[PDB]
Amino acid sequence: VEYEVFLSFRGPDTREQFTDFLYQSLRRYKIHTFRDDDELLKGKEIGPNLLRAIDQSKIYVPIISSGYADSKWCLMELAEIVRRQEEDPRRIILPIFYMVDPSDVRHQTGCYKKAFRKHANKFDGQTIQNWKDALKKVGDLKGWHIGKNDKQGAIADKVSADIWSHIS
Amino acid sequence: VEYEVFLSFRGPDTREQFTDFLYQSLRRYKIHTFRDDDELLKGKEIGPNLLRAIDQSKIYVPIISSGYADSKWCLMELAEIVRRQEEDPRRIILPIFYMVDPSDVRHQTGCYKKAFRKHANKFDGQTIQNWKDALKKVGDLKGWHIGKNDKQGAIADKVSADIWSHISKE
Ligand SMILES: [Co+2]
Repeated sequence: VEYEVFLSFRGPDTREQFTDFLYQSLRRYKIHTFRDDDELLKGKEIGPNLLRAIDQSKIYVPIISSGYADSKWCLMELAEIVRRQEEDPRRIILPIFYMVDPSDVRHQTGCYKKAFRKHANKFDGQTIQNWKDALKKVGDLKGWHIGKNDKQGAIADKVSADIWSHIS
Repeated sequence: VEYEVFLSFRGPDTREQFTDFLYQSLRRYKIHTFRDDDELLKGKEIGPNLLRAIDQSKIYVPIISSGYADSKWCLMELAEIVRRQEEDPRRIILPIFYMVDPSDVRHQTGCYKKAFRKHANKFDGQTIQNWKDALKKVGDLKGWHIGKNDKQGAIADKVSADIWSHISKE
């Protein structure tokens, strides 16, 4: 019933690949997991699911792909994920760097440059900054890189086992 | 006065780069840290240091560079580190992927192919395989990647802080 793990991801990048594989593995462990899909969430899920999940989950998994900063929902959620961990350092953030160099996540360079250029047309400096600070923070945490040669199912198994053993 | 952190690394690859910076940061926290350099150990240091440190340290940091598997000492030590954490999983292993794809560490491909080709001239299959299994096990753990665009002092600082939090929570 109570949520344990919170997946933050860019739908179009990973919803069918790693994110889904990780979701499946977590269920095999009966870990109650929320999928923060930036495109497919429903209106009656905001309260009963989203806020509760983000409130209850003690483990957050940002699956950060090349299109992650293109989505304002992703950035908004990462910032909130970061804030909540800072309030309650017992909470853990476990980044997955999906087919991006962690350097680009850390400095918002490469594929992320144009996202932030775009957002700066609509949002103020403090909002943009908060979003960059969250990517830097999380980009600097230990995690798993996923590259073109990885067996994503094996990584998913490693990640879910690690999560399961901690949850005890 | 026990060792707390055990650094495993390929000397010629990282001695002057990230390994030193992490050592310096750890030292700023006054964290007692052993440098398992594959070239510069002394014999009086095998007992009262190396073995003491590998025994006492509850955090192992394998800094895995492209020349890591070229060194039999590195491979041997990784296998030991991996054996010790399985024996006592309060211990943790924190891999640094220094200018290598984690993919390659995980599957011992790319730069690591020829290394294992060469060791197979002198060691039997069981021995080679135990070494491959160590790299795979460690390559599959959460850790930090370092690339050419990274500011390694920044990363050293973040690893130090993480290590420090963990030591303190105990
Ligand atoms: Co001390």
